[PDB]
Amino acid sequence: KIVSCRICKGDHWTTRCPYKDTLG
Ligand SMILES: [Zn+2]
Repeated sequence: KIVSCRICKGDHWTTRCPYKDTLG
């Protein structure tokens, strides 16, 4: 449908986000 990140809301899911440092 529509791809939207959950960390920066760019152009890529939350998995392929260039800032998935939210792993901890
Ligand atoms: Zn992102």
